[PDB]
Amino acid sequence: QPLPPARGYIYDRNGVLLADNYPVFTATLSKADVENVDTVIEQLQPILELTQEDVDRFKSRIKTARKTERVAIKLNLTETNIAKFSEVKYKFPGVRIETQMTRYYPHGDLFAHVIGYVGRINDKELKSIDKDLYAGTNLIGKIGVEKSYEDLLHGTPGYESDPTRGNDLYLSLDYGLQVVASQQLAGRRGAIVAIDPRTGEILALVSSPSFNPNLFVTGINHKDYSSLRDNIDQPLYNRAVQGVYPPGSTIKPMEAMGGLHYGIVDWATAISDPGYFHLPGDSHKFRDWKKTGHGIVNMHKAIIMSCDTYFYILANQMGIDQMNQWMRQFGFGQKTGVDLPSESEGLYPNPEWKMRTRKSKWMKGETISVSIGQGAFTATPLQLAMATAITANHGSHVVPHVLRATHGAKPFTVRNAPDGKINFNGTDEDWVKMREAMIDVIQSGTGRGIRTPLYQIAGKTGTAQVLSERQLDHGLFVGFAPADKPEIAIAVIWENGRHGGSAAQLAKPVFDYWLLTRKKNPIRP
Ligand SMILES: [Zn+2]
Repeated sequence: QPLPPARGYIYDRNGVLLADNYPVFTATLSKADVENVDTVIEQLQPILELTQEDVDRFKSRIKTARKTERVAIKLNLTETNIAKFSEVKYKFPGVRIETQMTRYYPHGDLFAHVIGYVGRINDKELKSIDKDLYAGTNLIGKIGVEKSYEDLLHGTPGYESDPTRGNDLYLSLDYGLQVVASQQLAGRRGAIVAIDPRTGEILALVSSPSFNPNLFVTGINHKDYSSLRDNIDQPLYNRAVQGVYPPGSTIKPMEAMGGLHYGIVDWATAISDPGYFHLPGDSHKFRDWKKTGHGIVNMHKAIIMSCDTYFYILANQMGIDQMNQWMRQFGFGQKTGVDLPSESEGLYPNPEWKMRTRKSKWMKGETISVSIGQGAFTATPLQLAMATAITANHGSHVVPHVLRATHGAKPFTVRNAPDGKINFNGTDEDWVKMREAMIDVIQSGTGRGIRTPLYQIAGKTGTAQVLSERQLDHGLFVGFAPADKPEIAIAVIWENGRHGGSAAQLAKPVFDYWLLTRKKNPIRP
């Protein structure tokens, strides 16, 4: 007799419950209790309102299952199913109505894109799974924390002639911060990631719009799923983790540090800005966002005024191979290594990539596009937050992660700290100077209008090129606070938000919640 284990709960950093189990009524039948099992299901079909899906799944498991095995026929029965079965109960001996545990998401939409959903164990999963371990377990993780920590959450089964519960997860995410971040993207497409730069802990992760993951737990009706999948605003899509955007001017502060590293520029190195750059012999004029230019432009001026010319000149000297090596140290161009499924690589374009994908050689014009966060350069909001955290913490590499603690019997190693330091040929002062530049983006630069009187925000705005709404430019903001001892770095992508200054507006409340509110009046359920 197998006794399947209780799935472990998922909490927040403060112990706010985000996923539990509640009991429901489930129609089981045992192979020991039923001869001629194939006929019995055809009878129970109209009694329990079984669909062709619910049916096939039962026969799938009962073949690959033991005797004392309790194979579920329908899960979380409706009051009607209970009644209709109850009427003819003793015409099916051995077919029991049993108290089994379903999965619930108390704040479904809020953490859908982090926690995800469990669902019924399909046929593909059955052929990859230890049948003895998942004996009498009906639900398995499909996406989010529920998939990425399936084993840790599952538990170990027992018997009678004692089962081990799944481990509890405490996420690094904060209920209150997740609420405030979600509020800002209410009725808007985009994404907000907050990271603790000291650790790589994700404090908030919002893709907008969201969805109810409770719809998926005990099957989703093809009506409800097709509304979500065919919806134009794409709510099932994780813009924070899978979504990739041109980072635009957000990547300039890090590329400037690359300038200092390779010894190409220093803080004083200035350029004549005519509002364009030309490559030797090339006719194509690569235009500054402001076609009059910014005059005599040093590093500080290039950051506060987002000068494209400074970075066209810097990148041309640096070259794509040295831009790859350097920018990849901030997380760009490969998976950040987050403990969630389906993370996108992004793309930092390189010559080897060009020779595989376009079977063409690399042209020095393509370097210039990449220098201002355009060309084929695409980044996840995850990547942009990581890069910001690394800028904030003076080059300590952090791995974005949602798992803070796990309590239970299963042993587990939890990352809590940075995994390395970038060898940087400048000094610690070069990171402090770049912080002051980024404070001045907020004070007297491109991100004016999101200033606070209680703490300093370092930041950098950007825009990205894509139904008179959906074709508008995306607004991007990266930043961190309190600037001198960073606690939180944020990346905002407001899809069709037009200006990075707009995206910055969405970050101030997230920063404010974390640094002012949460100590006195924390948002609780
Ligand atoms: Zn300029």
